[PDB]
Amino acid sequence: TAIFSDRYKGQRVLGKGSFGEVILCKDKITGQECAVKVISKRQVKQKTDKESLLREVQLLKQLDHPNIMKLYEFFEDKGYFYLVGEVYTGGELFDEIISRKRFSEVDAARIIRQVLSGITYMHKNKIVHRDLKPENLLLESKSKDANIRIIDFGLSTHFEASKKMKDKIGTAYYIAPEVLHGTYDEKCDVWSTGVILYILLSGCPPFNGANEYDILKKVEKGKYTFELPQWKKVSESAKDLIRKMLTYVPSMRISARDALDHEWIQTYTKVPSLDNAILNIRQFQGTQKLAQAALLYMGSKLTSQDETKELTAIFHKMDKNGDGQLDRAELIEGYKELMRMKGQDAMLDASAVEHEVDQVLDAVIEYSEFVTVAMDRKTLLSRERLERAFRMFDSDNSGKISSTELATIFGVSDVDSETWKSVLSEVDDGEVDFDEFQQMLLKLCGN
Ligand SMILES: NCCNc1cc(-c2ccnc(Nc3cccc(Cl)c3)n2)ccn1
Ligand SMILES: [Ca+2]
Repeated sequence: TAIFSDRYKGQRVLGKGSFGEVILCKDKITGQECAVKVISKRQVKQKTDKESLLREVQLLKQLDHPNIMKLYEFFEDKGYFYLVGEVYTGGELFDEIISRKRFSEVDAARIIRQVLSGITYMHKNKIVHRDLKPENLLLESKSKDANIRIIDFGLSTHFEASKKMKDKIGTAYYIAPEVLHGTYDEKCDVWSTGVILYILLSGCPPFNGANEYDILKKVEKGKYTFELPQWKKVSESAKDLIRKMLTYVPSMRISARDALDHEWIQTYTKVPSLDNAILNIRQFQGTQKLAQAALLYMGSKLTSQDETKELTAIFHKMDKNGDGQLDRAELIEGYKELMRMKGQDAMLDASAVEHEVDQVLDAVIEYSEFVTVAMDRKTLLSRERLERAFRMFDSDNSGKISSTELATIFGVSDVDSETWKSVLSEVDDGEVDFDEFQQMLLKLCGN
């Protein structure tokens, strides 16, 4: 079997996916850039056997559609699966919609026509997504209007979904009811697209709640309404397509193919701006991103504390003199031992570790000072994301967030109401600043 590291080298971390981290890699010969999703075998269980996974991979490598991410290669070692595909720099669909000033049904129809084209094509080839959500809709290029590429098509069938809340943020809104009860088919992707279409034209999820379970209850009942002021300026054909896409019984629900032939798609692809919808998508995107940043900040604080004591124990055993000092070569041997114990970090090969240790050695010799800098390079990346997400959420630049906004944020993060309210009283008038918010998250993860 071919080795991944011998062909590719890690350049930069693009982001965190559903089943693992996504790394920007470069071919060592041709120089071609690629986005590699690294799935850890220990953190992700396989729903299918080895031969069923290789057959789907082989089929996915031969598929080609302008609204589907291209899977180029597939590698596997003792503890990881590497899914190598094309790179896209346009960002997530909803991040582009919150930046523009005007957004109409013509833009919404042009978006959904692309999503339905990719889905129709993948359904004809017997591939189901199941976890279709705005985060999986990436724009091919950095433009106001760009080509949409759907990511992670077919992975759900072969990999078990994470139970960790940091990986489940913004999934409950889009999941089809039949997926929750076990019996589902490709029609679950039409439902998910119907939910995204509902959010594009109103900025509010059709099935909403104060927490993950309340949302899943609404989805399971399957009842929703077009009873919000913003729906008065939307066409009846757009409402008709949503009704056909959000039909409870999958056999009665419209197909992805028939959804392209619908009057709304045919009329609006061949109109007033929805201002209320843009404001609500801005608020929605800002709320989802602060909740994720909060969960990733708490996770990074626990991860750094685990690695701080582990790396201190590794350096203490290597220190023979007991003076507390080590050589540059010894620090590398200890850092390589940390990845040898917890597994390869998504730090692909030994060359990335020597440079990562050199970057710390240049900044910071006592190994106590090296431990602080080495570990702060991981925490300050998540803390900068937290402050940036807080600043973005704080759209009126008041410097604070209300108690109602905290309840909404902690609701999306799935932190019980009595737990955060108690933690606020320990640190701190119905509102908190960034430092107070950060202090609440630290107290919510044993600090
Ligand atoms: N079908 C192969 C699945 N691999 C895959 C590829 C990508 C993937 C594909 C293209 N670009 C980027 N960059 C990126 C990553 C996170 C956030 C943002 Cl806004 C961009 N990731 C994301 C998730 N999974
Ligand atoms: Ca504010």
